[PDB]
Amino acid sequence: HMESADLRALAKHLYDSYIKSFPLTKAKARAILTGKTTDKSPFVIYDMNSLMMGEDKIKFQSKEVAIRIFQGCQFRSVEAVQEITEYAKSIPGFVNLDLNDQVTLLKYGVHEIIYTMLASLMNKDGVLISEGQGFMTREFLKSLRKPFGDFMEPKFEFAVKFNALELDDSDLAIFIAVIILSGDRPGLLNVKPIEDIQDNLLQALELQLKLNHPESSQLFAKLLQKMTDLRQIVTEHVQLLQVIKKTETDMSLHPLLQEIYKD
Amino acid sequence: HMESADLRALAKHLYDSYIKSFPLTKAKARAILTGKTKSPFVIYDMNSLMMGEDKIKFKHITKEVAIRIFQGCQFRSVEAVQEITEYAKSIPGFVNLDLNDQVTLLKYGVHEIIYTMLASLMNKDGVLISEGQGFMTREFLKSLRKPFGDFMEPKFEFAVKFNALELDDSDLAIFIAVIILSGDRPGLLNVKPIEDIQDNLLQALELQLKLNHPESSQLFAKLLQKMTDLRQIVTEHVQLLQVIKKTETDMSLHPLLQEIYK
Ligand SMILES: O=C(O)c1ccc(-c2nn(C(=O)c3c(Cl)cccc3C(F)(F)F)c3ccc(Cl)cc23)c(OCc2ccccc2)c1
Ligand SMILES: O=C(O)c1ccc(-c2nn(C(=O)c3c(Cl)cccc3C(F)(F)F)c3ccc(Cl)cc23)c(OCc2ccccc2)c1
Repeated sequence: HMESADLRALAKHLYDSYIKSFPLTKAKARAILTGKTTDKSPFVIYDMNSLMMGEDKIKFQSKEVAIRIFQGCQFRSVEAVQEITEYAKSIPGFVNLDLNDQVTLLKYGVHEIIYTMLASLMNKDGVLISEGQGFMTREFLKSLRKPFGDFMEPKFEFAVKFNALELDDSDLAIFIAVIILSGDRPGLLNVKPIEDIQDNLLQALELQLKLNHPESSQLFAKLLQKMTDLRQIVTEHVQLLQVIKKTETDMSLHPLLQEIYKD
Repeated sequence: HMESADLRALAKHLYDSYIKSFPLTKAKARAILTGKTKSPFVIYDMNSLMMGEDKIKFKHITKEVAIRIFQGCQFRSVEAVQEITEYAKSIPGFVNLDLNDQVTLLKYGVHEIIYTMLASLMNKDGVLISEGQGFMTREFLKSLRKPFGDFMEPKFEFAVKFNALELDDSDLAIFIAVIILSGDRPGLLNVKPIEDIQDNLLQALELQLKLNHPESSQLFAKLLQKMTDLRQIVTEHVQLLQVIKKTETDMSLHPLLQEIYK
């Protein structure tokens, strides 16, 4: 049990690190998605022709479109892992944990966080890409061939439901921290100090949601229930990736991701 | 939304019905398991199973041993379904829901609730059966042949972790109600009143845990996380059943029995 002032201080700390760690915040993604701004309008990729113009317009190849787009998602997921790793080190107590457990917490946590933060970039019609300079439609992603089309759509299915909670970045900063400090990850050596940190973070989250969303009934519980789903959604993802990996030979996985998916 | 007085009234309402609905409470089960109550009859191997079904005549195991015990678990689960169904009717607002939604909520909820309440009857060493008159050891269940041994042990693995929360019956009564009133069951027609009731139940559970376990930090959060496991555990359970159905040919019952257990 912490005191209110300590819990608000912890919320403010985590929000600050989150802003420092993640280049594209949910506040900026929503500004882009809502538009009504000449300067932040994305280029929209909705078919083959617009994808080609996008590579010349947005900028920042011998392969089939579905693979090209897959490698774009994995390239960006690897960067996400790096950004999450940097954020986690700022969580008070994280770097003090047993080093193997730091690895284990990141190993089982990054996917759940990527899904969570991917929602920030999504609405029911598509997803921001290339730091918000681009927008790729859900339809175009869903129409990709073989197993790639159905591989993309579940990320959207989760996001629409998650976005209905209407969390902002200051809420997400603590929620992401709670996910990382999960004491039930397989193979953890010292569960107790991880749970002590999470209890502080859960207390921090509970008060943050009560202050930021005072009219949102049992948002804390509903958000914890979302952390339930993610576990199975991540399971379905990893299953699909392994099946695709066997069929598709022109699919490479970044060694960082390769190691994460081992057991 | 709700007032403290209303949340306590709802907690006590649910506790009273919980006691009426289920034959063997957790409080009574713990007294038996700890040896602090007539020793229950112990089934620890093949021969003691025979003596118990001849002396007690356990209604679920009245063919191969592993299949006999497997189907006994189904018989009791079917009884549990009716007990949970009757309990659900005592949840304020439940009987007023659309009839199809009551059916849907019960259909997709009973598995999670049976697992939850099975923990009340279990310790790391075994499980109470026949309203506590019997105790079947974990070791004997785990050692059953082919997939049946592997079918039993996950239930103990879950139960041991769940029991570490040290919930009592007054906590479980609300928790079970929260599970039933889940707004994400496939095919629900009117989600809004289901979530409205669950929100009331969540408030009652939260206050119940703070009053009943004032020293248990974030027990509310930890218990909601257990509803994580339950979802995945039930899915692996159904996958485990399908493997048995295809693999095992000695599972055949009378077609009427298959319908009852369908
Ligand atoms: O910016 C960001 O923060 C971001 C985080 C995630 C994705 C993204 N990953 N992804 C995956 O499948 C995936 C996940 Cl979730 C986790 C781990 C590994 C993988 C992978 F290795 F398998 F790749 C997606 C599937 C569908 C969609 Cl729509 C998005 C993702 C992301 O795509 C941006 C993007 C979209 C379209 C084209 C190019 C780039 C961005
Ligand atoms: O009294 C009670 O409250 C009770 C609730 C559950 C069981 C029990 N079910 N079970 C299942 O597999 C199962 C579950 Cl969890 C959920 C849904 C459907 C099924 C099923 F339909 F597939 F059956 C078990 C597996 C292993 C064990 Cl040890 C117990 C259970 C119960 O066994 C009593 C018993 C123990 C040993 C032999 C015979 C009977 C009692």
